[PDB]
Amino acid sequence: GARRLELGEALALGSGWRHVCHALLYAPDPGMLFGRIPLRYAILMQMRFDGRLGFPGGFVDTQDRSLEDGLNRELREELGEAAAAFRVERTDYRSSHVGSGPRVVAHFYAKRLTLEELLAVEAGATRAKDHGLEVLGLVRVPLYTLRDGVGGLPTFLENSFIGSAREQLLEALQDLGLLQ
Repeated sequence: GARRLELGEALALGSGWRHVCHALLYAPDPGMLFGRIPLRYAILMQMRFDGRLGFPGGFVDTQDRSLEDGLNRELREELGEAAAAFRVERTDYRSSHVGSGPRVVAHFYAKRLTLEELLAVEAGATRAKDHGLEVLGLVRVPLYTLRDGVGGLPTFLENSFIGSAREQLLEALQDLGLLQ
């Protein structure tokens, strides 16, 4: 799997279906590694309790009035109060997928931050409710490939990922024009 669904199709699914929402948070970063390698963007992922990298978010509950209300609620639980500086909205929606097995549809969003907003999220995240329990720590995604042709992004992508997070990441990187 997973199979890609249109949003209308995902929203038509029955009451037995749970909806999970995750967000790629990113900010333009003018920085240069070793003074010569463009960073391009700061992009956040999270190491989860099961030893896999993914994106912040979680499950929509029965009192969320919208997918975006659920997403923002979960992001704030996971990342803490700096996440309350912004709202991921329907304009940030990118995709929906259903895998085999449990009745879960996974919705994916990407939200542009300022670098100051992103740094605030990283700075506060260790005091979030989920820190050291369900989540183990944020990492930035290295967007460059080092001289040896392996270090940086290719190596990063050899890490362990949750569900469709690797696919979701690569699609977002494509959309940002980082994959040529």
